[PDB]
Amino acid sequence: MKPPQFTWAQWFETQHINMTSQQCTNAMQVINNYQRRCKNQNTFLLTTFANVVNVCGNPNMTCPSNKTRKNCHHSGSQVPLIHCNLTTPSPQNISNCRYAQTPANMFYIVACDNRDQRRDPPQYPVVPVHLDRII
Repeated sequence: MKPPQFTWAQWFETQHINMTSQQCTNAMQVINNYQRRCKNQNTFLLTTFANVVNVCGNPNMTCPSNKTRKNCHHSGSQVPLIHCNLTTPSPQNISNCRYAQTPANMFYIVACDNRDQRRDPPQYPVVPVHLDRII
């Protein structure tokens, strides 16, 4: 579920690339305030958006999440990341949700697609739209 003002690529960048704080509880407030609920888990890749776009250029592979999709690509190398896990759910006041954080170095598989014709910049014809899995 993504807010209407975001294209899938912009939402991917907001959820998985732009960690606004090195603390999960603070970083997650952005995502949660946009989604209007506390995400149970979320992974932030400590890499650049451009680096992910390059991964879209790697060979196509089956998405481990949706075995019916073939628009996934393997990162090739490990990247540092931070996984946030909800420790304190608060369905009445989402700004009070608290998260644990786990640093790691792993590979990732991303799904890519053609850019949003009207709203995504022409600079990147192919963009990441879903973080399918970290291995």
